[PDB]
Order: sequence, then structure tokens, then C-alpha cells
Amino acid sequence: NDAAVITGSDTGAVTEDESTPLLTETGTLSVTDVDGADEAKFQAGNGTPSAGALGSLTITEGGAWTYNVDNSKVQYLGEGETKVETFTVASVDGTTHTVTITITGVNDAAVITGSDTGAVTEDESNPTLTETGTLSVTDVDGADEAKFLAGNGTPSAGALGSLTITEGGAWTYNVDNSKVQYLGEGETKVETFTVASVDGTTHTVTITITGVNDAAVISGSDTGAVTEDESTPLLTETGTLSVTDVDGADEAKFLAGNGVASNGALGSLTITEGGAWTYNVDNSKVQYLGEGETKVETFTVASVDGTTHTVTITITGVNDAAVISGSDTGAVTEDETNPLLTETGTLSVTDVDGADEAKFLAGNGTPSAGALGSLTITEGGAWTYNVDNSKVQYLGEGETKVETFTVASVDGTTHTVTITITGVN
Ligand SMILES: [Ca+2]
Ligand SMILES: [Ca+2]
Ligand SMILES: [Ca+2]
Ligand SMILES: [Ca+2]
Ligand SMILES: [Ca+2]
Ligand SMILES: [Ca+2]
Ligand SMILES: [Ca+2]
Ligand SMILES: [Ca+2]
Ligand SMILES: [Ca+2]
Ligand SMILES: [Ca+2]
Ligand SMILES: [Ca+2]
Ligand SMILES: [Ca+2]
Ligand SMILES: [Ca+2]
Ligand SMILES: [Cl-]
Ligand code: NA
Repeated sequence: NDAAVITGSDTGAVTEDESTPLLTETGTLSVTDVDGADEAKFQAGNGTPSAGALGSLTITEGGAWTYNVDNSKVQYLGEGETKVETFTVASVDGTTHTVTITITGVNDAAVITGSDTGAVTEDESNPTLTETGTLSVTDVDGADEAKFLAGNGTPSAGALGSLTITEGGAWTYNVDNSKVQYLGEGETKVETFTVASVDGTTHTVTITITGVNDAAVISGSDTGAVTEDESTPLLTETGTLSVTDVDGADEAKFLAGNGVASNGALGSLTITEGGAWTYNVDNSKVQYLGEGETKVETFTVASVDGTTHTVTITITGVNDAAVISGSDTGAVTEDETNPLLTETGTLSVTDVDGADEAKFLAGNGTPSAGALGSLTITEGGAWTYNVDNSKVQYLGEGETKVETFTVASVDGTTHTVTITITGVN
């Protein structure tokens, strides 16, 4: 027996996903046999596969071979990855030939799932705000590709924080708490970070930062003073508060209107958006305060976000002169008694500065120049004048001598008692 000569197309190629559901390749082999044309033909049927062939090859008597493989079975091949399969065909005689099929893989996108959102709040921790989560990845091109590229996610424009992921998919977002202070209550900033699997398939993690209120910082003039009777009918005090607010210029101003007064305040205070305050009180309401006596009134004002500050006003009293009345005159007549001529009367005092000032300094009245007599007064206002009858004898019938005595209330207010001495023969 002489071996057939088998020639023609004995190689073929299919690419993953070139067609569906089958990848198919064809070729024709030709056979000549020197033992005659009954031998110069192929055994029709399946070629004998290499071990671990996924595809199959059939050949006709005429040498027309077809390779078929399920596209589903070659998905695991990565971009450019080759699998070579061989099939043995034979002459009617038994002379063998091999057909060589190459399968070439294409990339399959990774499938990325799991936690791809997170949230941090201003001041939840310090100095760093942290969020964590886990992505997971599958990739039909194999365990080699079913992994993240470890490192930083590519940040959105103007992101404050950063995100790192591990090969297993564990991500960590961190932002400096100092950098998010400027966000107001419930205000949000969204930052995104793009991560990648080995084959360059991307997924986004979206992080929402939420702000909390920062208390305004109020400073400037928060104290003021008025003095009774410095002006009328109002006593007025002004000052300017300043405010900053890290939550922004929207918040760095005052709520215009009245300050909330301390209970028992006699005055009132208004403030402008720009922090200019004005305290007013009716002068008539503070008369009752005595010299140097104080009354402190406080007014609560607020910034836009409700941060409060106190303005403290001190009212200082001044003396009101006592009103002195009652019996401030008296009379004695030469020889009416002996050896003293005596006269009594009672003064009264009332004082706007209070019942505490409604009394006299007890003691001697300050005598007029050349006074013969003298006068004492009690704390209650009862006075007593005495003169020696011997010293008034010189006065003629109906001739008078007027003597005056200055007394004082406890606040220093003076009053005169006037005594008339009348002469006889
Ligand atoms: Ca032969
Ligand atoms: Ca593939
Ligand atoms: Ca892949
Ligand atoms: Ca594929
Ligand atoms: Ca969180
Ligand atoms: Ca804030
Ligand atoms: Ca803050
Ligand atoms: Ca604020
Ligand atoms: Ca007064
Ligand atoms: Ca007064
Ligand atoms: Ca007084
Ligand atoms: Ca008083
Ligand atoms: Ca006389
Ligand atoms: Cl597919
Ligand atoms: Na703001």
C-alpha cells in the first residue's frame, strides 16, 4: 500500500464573539492515491480531537471540513489569548492529516457591583472624616482580571477628599474635617472617584459630604452706659457689633430688629443687619436712682443662623435735690420767757431718690452772721431755736432782728429756718 498525498487548507482561525451561537471555520483538503481513485477519498465524519478540544471538526468524502465551537465555551479567553486545537482526518485507506484551528479571545468587560455610595457629615470626627465600603468584581476572562487596580480613584474636579481601593475592592474615602467647615447646615458637596479593574473597566464611587452649622463669632462693642439726666427725654447709647460665620457671607450678618430685653428692663435696643445697635430709655423712668446707683439691662441679639450675643447697658443714677417743706419760720418776743426765748417747728422732706433719703442730718443749723440764738434739728426734722433773753433786751418796742439757720437732708440738700425776734420796752 502507498500512502495518500493529502494537501489543501489544513489551518483555520475563529475569534471569540465573531459570530453566535457558533464560531465556524471551513477548508477543503484534496487527496491523490497512487493505489487508484477508489482510495483517493476521505472517510466521512468527525476528526479525532486533541485532548481538551472544545470544538469539533467533521469532514465529507470530498474533503470539505467544518470546525464548530460554541461561542459560550471560549468566553474565558482574554484579549489576544489563543487556544490551538487539532483534528486528525483519514483517507479511505487510512493515511492521516491534521487540521489546526486557532481560537483567539477578546476582552470581556469586568462586572463591578457592591457599595458605590457613601456619606460623611462635617464634624462627625476630627481631624479626618472617613467612609468605607466594598466593591466586588467578576471578569469572565479569569481570576487574573477579576481584581481592582489598587490605588487612588480618579477624583471629580475640585474634590476635597481622596479615595483608595485595594485589589479585593475595599475602598476608603478620607477628607480633612478642616476643609468642609464652610458648608452650612444640611448643605451638600458630592465628590466622585473612578476606580478600575485589571482590564481597565471603570466604576464610580459617589461620596456626599453634608455640612453642619458653625456658630457665628460676634464681637465689637457689647457694653454701653447712660447717666440719668445726661439728656432728655431719652437716654441713648450706641455701639457696633461685628460678626463672622465660616458657613459663609449669607450668615455673617444680624437679624435686624429689637434685642430681647432682660426682665424688668426699662429701655429697649434695636440692631441693624450690619450690627449697629441703639439703646433708648425714657429719662423719666430712671429718676428714682440715687447718686451713683446702677441698674444693668441686657439685650439679646442674633445672627442669621440664630447665634446670640448680649449687649449690657449700665444706667447710673444722679442725685435729685430733696423737697423740704413744713414749718421753716418762727418768732420769739423779748421777755416772753426767761432766761431763754425758745421756738420749735418741724420740717418735712421727700426725695425722688427714695424713702432712704427722706430724713435730715441731725445737728446744729449753720447760723447767719451775727446770730444771737442757735438751732438744732433731729433726723425727723423737729428743730429747736434758743436765744438768751439778756442778748435781745437792746431791741426797741416792735423792733425786729431776723436770724437764719441752714439745715440739710441726708443727700446734702439745704433749707433755711428763719427766726424773727421782736423787741419790747
Ligand atoms: Ca494507498
Ligand atoms: Ca473573553
Ligand atoms: Ca476582562
Ligand atoms: Ca466575550
Ligand atoms: Ca458615613
Ligand atoms: Ca459648617
Ligand atoms: Ca463646624
Ligand atoms: Ca453659621
Ligand atoms: Ca435720681
Ligand atoms: Ca433727676
Ligand atoms: Ca436725693
Ligand atoms: Ca434710694
Ligand atoms: Ca427792749
Ligand atoms: Cl458572548
Ligand atoms: Na453659606
